[PDB]
Amino acid sequence: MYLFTSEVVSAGHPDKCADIIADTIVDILLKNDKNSRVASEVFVAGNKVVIGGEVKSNHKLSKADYDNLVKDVLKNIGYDGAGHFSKEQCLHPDEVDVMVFLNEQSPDINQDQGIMFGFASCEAEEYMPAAISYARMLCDRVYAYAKANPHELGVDIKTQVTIDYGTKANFENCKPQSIHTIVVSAPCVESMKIEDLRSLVMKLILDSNLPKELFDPNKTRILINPTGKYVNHSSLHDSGLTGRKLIVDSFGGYSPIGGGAQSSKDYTKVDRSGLYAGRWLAKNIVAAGLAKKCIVQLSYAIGVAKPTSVSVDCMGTNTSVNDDVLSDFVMQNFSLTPNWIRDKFHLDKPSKETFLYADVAARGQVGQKDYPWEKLDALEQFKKLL
Amino acid sequence: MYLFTSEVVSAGHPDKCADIIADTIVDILLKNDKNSRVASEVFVAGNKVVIGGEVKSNHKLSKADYDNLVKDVLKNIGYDGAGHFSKEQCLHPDEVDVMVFLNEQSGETGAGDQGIMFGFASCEAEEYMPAAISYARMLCDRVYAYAKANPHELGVDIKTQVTIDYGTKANFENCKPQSIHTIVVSAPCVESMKIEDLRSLVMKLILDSNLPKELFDPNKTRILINPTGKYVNHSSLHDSGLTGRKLIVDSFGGYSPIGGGAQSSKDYTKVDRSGLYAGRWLAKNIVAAGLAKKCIVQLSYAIGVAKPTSVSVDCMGTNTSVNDDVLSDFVMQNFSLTPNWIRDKFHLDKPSKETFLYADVAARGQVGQKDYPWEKLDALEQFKKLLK
Repeated sequence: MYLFTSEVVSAGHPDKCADIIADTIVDILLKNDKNSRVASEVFVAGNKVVIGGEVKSNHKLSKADYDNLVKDVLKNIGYDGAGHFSKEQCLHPDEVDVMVFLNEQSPDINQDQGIMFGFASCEAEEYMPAAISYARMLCDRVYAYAKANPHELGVDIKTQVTIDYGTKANFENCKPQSIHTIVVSAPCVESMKIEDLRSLVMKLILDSNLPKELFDPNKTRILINPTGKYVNHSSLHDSGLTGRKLIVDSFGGYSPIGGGAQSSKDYTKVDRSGLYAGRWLAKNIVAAGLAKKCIVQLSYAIGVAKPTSVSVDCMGTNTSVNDDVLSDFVMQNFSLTPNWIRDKFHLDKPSKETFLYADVAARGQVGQKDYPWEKLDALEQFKKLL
Repeated sequence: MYLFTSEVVSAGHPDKCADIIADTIVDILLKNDKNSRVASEVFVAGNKVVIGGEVKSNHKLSKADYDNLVKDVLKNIGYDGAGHFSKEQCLHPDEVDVMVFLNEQSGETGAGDQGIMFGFASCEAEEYMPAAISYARMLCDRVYAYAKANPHELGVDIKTQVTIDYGTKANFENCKPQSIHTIVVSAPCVESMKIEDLRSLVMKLILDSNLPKELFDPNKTRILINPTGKYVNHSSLHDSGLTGRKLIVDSFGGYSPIGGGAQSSKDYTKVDRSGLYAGRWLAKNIVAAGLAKKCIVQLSYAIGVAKPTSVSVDCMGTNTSVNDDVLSDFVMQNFSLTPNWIRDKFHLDKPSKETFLYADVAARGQVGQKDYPWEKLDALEQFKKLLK
C-alpha cells in the first residue's frame, strides 16, 4: 500500500465565492480597459461582503455596480434565496451588505526574482494527476445535482480522494492501482434524514463516471458527512477569503508550488502567467509522449522580460530525450516573455466565447479542456523530438 | 546553470500584519480557555482592520478589547505612529477603524475538517531547512531588526529574495548548493533619506550577516537593494493584506508542495495547522536520522474521523537505507497522528512564552525555528533504528 490524497471544493465553498467575486471584477475591468491593473481582494464575512485592494483603470465602478455583481455571482453559484434553507442556515442575497474599500487610481504613465511551476501527468483526464482528477469529477457531479435540486442539497460541497498506488515505484511510474477512499461533504435540508442523504450521494458517486478499473464500491472506503449532520453552510458559518484555495485550484499536492494566488489578479502578475505557461508546456510535453509526467519551472530575474531559465523535470519518466535537451528545446522555441504569454493565450481579452476569469475561478485554474493554456497547439513542435 | 529562488517578507508586510493580528486573538483566547475554537480571519486595508470568522470561547472579548488588541499588535510590529513616517505614508495606530463581524462556530475526537498537509525537511541549511528560504529569512530578520531600532531611517515592511545556484539538477536533488547567485532586499525609507544612503546602510547589514562564506562572495554575488528605487509609502495603508496569503513564505519557499490550508487564525483543532506541524516534525526527524537527504510527508484527514485517512512519505529518491513504502508504514504504525495525539505531542493547547506563542510563530515563520515543539528531534532514536 502507498497512498496519495487530493481535495476539491465546489463553487459554493466560501473561499471560492470570494475568488469568483474577485475575478468577476477583474473580468469587468479588463472587458472595458485591457491594460487595467487589478488587485481586488474579497472577504465574505458571513453576510458582509468586503471588497478591498487597488485598481488602476480607465473603467470605474459605482456602488450599484458592486451590489449587482455580488448578487449576480451569488445567484449563479446557487445562493439565490429560494428559502429551502433558512437565512440563518445559508446565505440569502437579500441579507448581504457589500462594503467597498477598494482604492481606485488612474493608470500609470505608459500602462521579480522568483519561480513558478506547471505540471501534467498521463494518469487521468486532461492530463491531470489521479487523486485531484477524481475528486473534481465527484465534486462537479454533486454540485450539478445540488443546483438542479435545491430542495434536497446545498451547494457548499467538498470532496477528497485517496489513491492507492500499491508501491512508491508505481507512484513514480504513474500507475494508480485503486481508489482507496472517498470523502464527500454535502449539506442537505433540515428535513432530510442522514440515511437518505448518504443514499443520494452514493448514487451520485456511482454516476460520476469513475473508471471501473480503479473504483469498486464494495472495496472502497466511503465517508459521507461523517459527523452525521450538516445543514448549516456558506460564508455564514465559515468565513471566505480570496486566494485561499491554491492547491485545489492547481495540482492537488502532486507538484511543488511557488508564488501566490491567481484570483484577485490581472494577467500581468506571474502568479497567473507563469502557472498558465508552465501548465501549457507540461501538458504538450506529456501529450506529445516525451514523458509520463513532468514539472515545468520558469525562473525570472530583475531587469529581463524573458525568463532567465526554464527547466523541465520529467521525474525519471523520460521516453526520448533527457531533461537537459528538453529544457534547452523549450527555452529556444518559446519566447515566454510576459507579453508573448499574454498574446499566446489572449489573457488581456477575456470573453464568453474564449474564457472568463470568473469561470476559471469557479472550475480550477488548470485541467479543463476549453482554456487556452490547455490547448495542445505545440504538439507538432514537440513531436520533432520524438 | 541551475537557479532556485525563495522570498521572505517581514512582520510589517500587510499579509503578515493580518496573520499576526489573527494569531494574537488565538493566543489570548487559548491562554484563558484552552478548549477555545477559533477561526478569526483578518483583512487589513487603508486605515481599516476587519475581523471576521467564527469564535467559541469562555473568555469573552469586548469591542474595546479587539480595538486595543489591534493597536497593540500594530505598535509591537513597528507601526506606532512615532512620526518618522506620516499618517499618509504608513499606518498610524490612532487612525485605524476596527470592524468586528464575528459569528458563532455553527485520539477519540474526530478531525475538525477534511484536508491534506505536507511537511518537508532538507539537510541543506540550519535546522534541516532548504537553503534559499533559510538565507532569505536570515536577511529579512536582520533588516527588520535594524528597522525596528532605527525607525527614523527605515520602515518595517521589508522583502528579501535569495537566488541559489546549484550548478546542476543533480546537485539540487542531493542538496548541494554551489553559490548564492543573487540577493535582493527591498525596504522603505523616510522622505529625507537619499537612495544612495539607504543602499549603503542595507549593504552593511547584508555584509555583516551570518551568510556562509562557502556560498557568499560579495564580489561574485549580485546584490540588488531597492530595484525600483526609493519609496516612502508602505504598510497595509497602501496594499491590502489578508490572513493565509503567505503560506509558501511561512513554510518551504517553493521547495515543497503545500496542503493549501492556512495556519494563522486557527486553533490547534484545525488540522490545516496541526497537520503541518506533525508532517514537518516527522520529515525533520527522518532527515536528521540520516534516512534521506530531503523528505516530504503527506497527511490527510476526513471530518469526524480521528486517525488520518492517509499517511505517506516521499524521500525524492534520496533514501540511504529503507524505501518509502517501509518508511510510510513505520510512520503509520508508530505515531497515532490523531488530532489529540498531535495536541498532546506538542502541547498545542498550552501556548506560553517558555514554549511557543501563536503570534510569535506567525511573525517568525511556521517552521524552521529551534524552539518550536514541532522542531524537536525527540523521535531521532526511533528513526535511527531503520538505518540498518
